[PDB]
Amino acid sequence: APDTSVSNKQNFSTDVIYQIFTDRFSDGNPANNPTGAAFDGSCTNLRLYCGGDWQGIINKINDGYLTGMGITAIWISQPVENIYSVINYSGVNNTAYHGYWARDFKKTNPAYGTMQDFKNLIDTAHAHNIKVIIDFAPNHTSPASSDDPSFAENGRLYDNGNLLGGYTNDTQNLFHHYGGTDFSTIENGIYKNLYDLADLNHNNSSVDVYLKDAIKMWLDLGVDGIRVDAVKHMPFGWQKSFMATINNYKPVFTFGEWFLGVNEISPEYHQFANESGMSLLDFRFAQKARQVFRDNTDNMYGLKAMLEGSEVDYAQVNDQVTFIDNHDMERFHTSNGDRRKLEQALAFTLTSRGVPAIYYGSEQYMSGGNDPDNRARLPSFSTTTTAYQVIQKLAPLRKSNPAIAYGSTHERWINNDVIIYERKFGNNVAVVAINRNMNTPASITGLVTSLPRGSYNDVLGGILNGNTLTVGAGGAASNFTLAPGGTAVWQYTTDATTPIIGNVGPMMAKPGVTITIDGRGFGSGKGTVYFGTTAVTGADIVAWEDTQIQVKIPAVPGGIYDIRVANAAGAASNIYDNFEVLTGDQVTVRFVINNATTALGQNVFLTGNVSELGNWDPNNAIGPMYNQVVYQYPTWYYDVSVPAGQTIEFKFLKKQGSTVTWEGGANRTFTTPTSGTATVNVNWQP
Ligand SMILES: [Ca+2]
Ligand SMILES: [Ca+2]
Repeated sequence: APDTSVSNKQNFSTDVIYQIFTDRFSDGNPANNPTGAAFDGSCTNLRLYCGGDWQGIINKINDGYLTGMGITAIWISQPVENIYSVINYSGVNNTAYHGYWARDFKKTNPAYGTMQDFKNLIDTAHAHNIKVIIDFAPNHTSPASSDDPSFAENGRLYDNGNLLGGYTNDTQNLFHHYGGTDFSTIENGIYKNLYDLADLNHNNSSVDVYLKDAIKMWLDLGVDGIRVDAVKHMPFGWQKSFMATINNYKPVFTFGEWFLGVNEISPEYHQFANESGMSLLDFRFAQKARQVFRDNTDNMYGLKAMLEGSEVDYAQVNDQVTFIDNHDMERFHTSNGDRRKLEQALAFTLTSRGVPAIYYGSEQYMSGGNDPDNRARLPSFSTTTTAYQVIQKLAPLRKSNPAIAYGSTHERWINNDVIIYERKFGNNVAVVAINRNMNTPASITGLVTSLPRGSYNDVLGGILNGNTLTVGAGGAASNFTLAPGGTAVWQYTTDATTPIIGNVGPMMAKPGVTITIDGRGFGSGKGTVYFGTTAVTGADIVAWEDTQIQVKIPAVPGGIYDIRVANAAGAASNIYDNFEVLTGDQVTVRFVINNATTALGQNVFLTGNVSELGNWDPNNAIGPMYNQVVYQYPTWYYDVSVPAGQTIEFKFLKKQGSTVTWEGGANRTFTTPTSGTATVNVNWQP
């Protein structure tokens, strides 16, 4: 199938995502509405149910509202059954309108609909070439007080109707009982409760297997992507086994939310997007975009440096989901704000690298501060606002122009308030000019592009004051003035003759799993896929066409591989690095080591004889290990995804910068479980 087909569940760079809060978009069935103190039909109390549902989203796919905007994927609230309590927090009644307070991950939330309504939503969406991404929030169930079992539903977890346990009297240890996080350390934020949410214990084999079976069920119902909630608050080693369960079963695009603030650059966040097996909501793009286009706390050089930096720091930048606002920040449009600011920032996101997401109601200029004010019911379904038209004109280009879906980004002209950049993929080009200054024209002189000669019409049709670009020989354009608030997009598309890889998905899996490689120039006759120097040809290539190849990972040792494609004529592509072949299926094992005293700046690490453990190299060792909450220093602990069903060898080591101190003695051995979890508890061997 082509890279742009709705069936391509692995990669989303050719798509535009519309993020819907199901309750707040359209009540297409009022008989499923909550009643009593849980419902506010006027949606004036933004913490109660207003009544919006899956039949409401079906109705807006059918009548052309969402397809007339060119949206090709929708991201909806978590579909699973939630607690039914109305919780009063210091006066206000609050409900699970948002889907985050789960009680059964194997059944639907009846306010949104029945399982038949969920299947009709998947079928209607796909029949209209729309992909469906759902929230999944495995870090917790719901508000709970072990001291007061009558509060809310006491964090109870059920499995397809059957009660597994509650937060009070948790003799099975399904949940963590360490108090609540103060956010001071990454460790602290993982093992203590978020606010009052009953924190799931993924080291318990029952919780582990349950969540892994729950996600597979939703995969069986045809969802196309997963947005994972609170990834900074779950063990990284457990999320790696969770991604390995998705990818080795039915790989679909998965991305998580790790909030970053303005000017926060964090190593940990990038490490997560590069090594977890999932991508991130690109808060580094969003905060810088709001600084330049909304708040004017930085200018175009900031924007340039963020685009140039992020292409390097994210190993797979075409997989990060970009946005200018969402459910966790104030709406981009303000009361006293110019609409042009929103319209430009949206045209910027739609032509930028990554996977653009548009928060519902952006096309209707909704304002509102933080939660719950940014989740009002959307006021109108007008298809004639300037913003609806911008999206309508630009969102198609992700499907037709591979330079917008996969291309590199190149700054071509810049000053404090204008950036003109080029997106380039083989021979396909898109050039975008933006003047953020609303009252001063910009004189453009000396702009060189990669567009061939011709008079390129603005794809926006002049609605944000864009102009035609005349390009002469050598990509040089005639000089022009960019209007106050001017935004124009110019484009040229043709064939590549060369193989060029734009995206690969999944990026982590065991031998035998079919991966999807997307790009242009592969040709129609089946060529060769290289993993390292290993060549895969013939029957192991499941599908070959010019924009997409599906191929089985070969039986190679586990580790990090470079992918390359050769067309049938022997021409080879660019290298798509950092693919992780796993040793096999994964299980999370908790490693606990006692009596490992260290010095300031010295920390404990784990390594061993499989790739998942860094194959005995100190620079790739797992850690630094934790030592505050579940166990305390000098006992250190860590949850590590390791291959299932086999004997591994390993040793612990101390690292103070440059210096590595290995444990003495023989190597440790452990035979891993086939499913579930296990705990290794050993003592530092001098
Ligand atoms: Ca309803
Ligand atoms: Ca947690």
